[PDB]
Amino acid sequence: MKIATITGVTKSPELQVTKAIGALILSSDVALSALTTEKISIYIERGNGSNVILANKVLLKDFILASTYGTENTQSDADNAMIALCELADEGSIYLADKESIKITLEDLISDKRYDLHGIEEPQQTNNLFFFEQKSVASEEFNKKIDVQGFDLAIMTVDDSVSDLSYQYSNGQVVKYLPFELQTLSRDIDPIQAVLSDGKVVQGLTDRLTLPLVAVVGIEINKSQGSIINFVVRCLKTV
Amino acid sequence: MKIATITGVTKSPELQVTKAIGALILSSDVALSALTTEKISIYIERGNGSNVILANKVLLKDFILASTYGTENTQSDADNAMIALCELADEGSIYLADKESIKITLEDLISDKRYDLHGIEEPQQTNNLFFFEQKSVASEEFNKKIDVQGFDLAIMTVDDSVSDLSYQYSNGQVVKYLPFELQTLSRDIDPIQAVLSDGKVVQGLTDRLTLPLVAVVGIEINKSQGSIINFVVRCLKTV
Amino acid sequence: MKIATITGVTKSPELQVTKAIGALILSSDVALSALTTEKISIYIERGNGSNVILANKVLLKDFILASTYGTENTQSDADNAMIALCELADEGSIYLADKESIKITLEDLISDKRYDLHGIEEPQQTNNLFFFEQKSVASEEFNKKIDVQGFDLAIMTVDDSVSDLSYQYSNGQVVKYLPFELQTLSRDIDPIQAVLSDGKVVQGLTDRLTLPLVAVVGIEINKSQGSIINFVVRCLKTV
Repeated sequence: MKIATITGVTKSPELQVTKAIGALILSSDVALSALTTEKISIYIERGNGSNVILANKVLLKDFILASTYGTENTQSDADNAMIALCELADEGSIYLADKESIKITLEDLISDKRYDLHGIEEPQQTNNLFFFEQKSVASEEFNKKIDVQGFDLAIMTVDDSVSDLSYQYSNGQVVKYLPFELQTLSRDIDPIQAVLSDGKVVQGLTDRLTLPLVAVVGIEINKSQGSIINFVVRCLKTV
Repeated sequence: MKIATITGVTKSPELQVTKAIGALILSSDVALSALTTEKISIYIERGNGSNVILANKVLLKDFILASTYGTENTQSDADNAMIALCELADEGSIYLADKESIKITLEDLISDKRYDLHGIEEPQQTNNLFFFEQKSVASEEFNKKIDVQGFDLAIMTVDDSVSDLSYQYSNGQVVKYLPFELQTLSRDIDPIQAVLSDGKVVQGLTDRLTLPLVAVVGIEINKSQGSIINFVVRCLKTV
Repeated sequence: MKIATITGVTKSPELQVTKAIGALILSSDVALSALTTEKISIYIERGNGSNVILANKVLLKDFILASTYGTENTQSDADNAMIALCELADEGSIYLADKESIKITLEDLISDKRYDLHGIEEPQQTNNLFFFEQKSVASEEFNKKIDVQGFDLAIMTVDDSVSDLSYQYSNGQVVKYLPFELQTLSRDIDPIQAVLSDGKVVQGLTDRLTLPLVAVVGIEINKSQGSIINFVVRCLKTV
């Protein structure tokens, strides 16, 4: 189904979906590397109760890269220069109750650009949903320790001020990596990140790095002053 | 082994193979998108009995796209601009009886083009074979219902007159899709469809769409007048 | 960790590693197809005992292609035109004893080129290691029979003088292939071999061919005079 087509206005209206969907399709005429500040927010609202927030002002690039990791990748077309498919459930669709509805909003758009939303529904229903969280490391701190237990993927902002990044595994061993080593390990699993319209392919962005977290309980980052490091994590859980 | 090399003549002679092969290799100097009307027909002939028809005047593009879906894709070379490998069995080769032989013919070729056939045989033998069937929707009908039970793949002609396409699953649920949604779902599984000689890659043809049918028993197509829609289906069965 | 950066000198010093690593990272500013005669040698030395040789003057191209076969492939970057990851163990790292150390050396380099080595370590430890062996067919012999039992991959030098290559399977069946058929079968499993910096991709080298050996005990090569054929084989075994 078709949800909305946004152009001209810098902010999108709160779009309400009553049909149980399972995935979202983002289409735009700008390249993946051209996204600067577009943000998305998706949440399921109940009736006489409290809302459930899956994404709260998450960057469009991070949202796209957190759902197209693996065999699949963001594609292109003659009309749309960027098409991405993002999963919201594990293997089915969201099971809506008597008074639930999905609500999607977009923030910080561009006046002379177009963005189209599509919904994908499948017969299977499931309760496992994806939750997105954000973590920040300031430009003044030297060493920062963060907890990533229970997560399976992460996206980190790439900068030249980052020196070392050390994992903490479930068995207690600690392994330290360089940014180049982390990038090589990331590209070892997913060689192609996106395909352009003319035919060229890109293996990754120049400012975002995807880290697959398997049996990782903590990450310690050592860097210097100058930039703020952003981490976006995704988890799967039952509501 | 080498079967035949055809050039100059618009029709190929009936080529007979007595060795138990397991796959076919098509090589040509034209691009995959440049194929217009080439047709192929493959059938196994018995002795004192009736023949078995696996492909009966199937389009070359459909035959190529129905066998190179997934991890593999059609490749290129310095000499040949299109190389494709098509499987005829499940995991082995055709078990020929006392008087069986394979026969392959080509129709509607081009005078100034070259087409080379190769055969691939493997030690394992199997009885499961692939059968190709064709279905048509006329340019006058608005809504058409077809049955695709027992099939695992389909190829549909792409046109701008198609409005909606609805699946019927084994559990009874009916889901309707748009052509754009179907194309996105198709490209989600197989990102790259072919690789050109210069280095560029193409994610799909401009007039053919591949649909993986899993637990699908019927397809209902709603469109307008103007074009004829062609469906090519492939099934696996024991003879 | 960082091992060494070599430039200006035609030979690299014997580099000693005391930390238990699990993989090697090769980075260079030359393209993969531009490698001509660079050779590598890696061996683990004990204390009061005999050394263990895993690679003894193996060509850089063969070493790279014998470890990047499958989903992964050699990548590129803005600074480095060739980045490759080569595994030395099965799923862990080498378990060093009380007096063991890894030693890596490079031979036949280029004066105006740069080569950087990196080490990758993971918490898991294992005893299964990879061993590389070389076989040669002279330019005078017509038919040569070689044994490849126990191996899972091979890399053969590509030349126009090779006529036929016949496998011998575990069940006794013998299947003969042409170089074109072998290349098509090789590209069927791994479509993309490397990705260039500008965006183009290459599906394989013009002088090296990768053969996946599954349940193969012998290979018989029939050719003519004119060139020397080189085979590089890799095996997994416990020390």
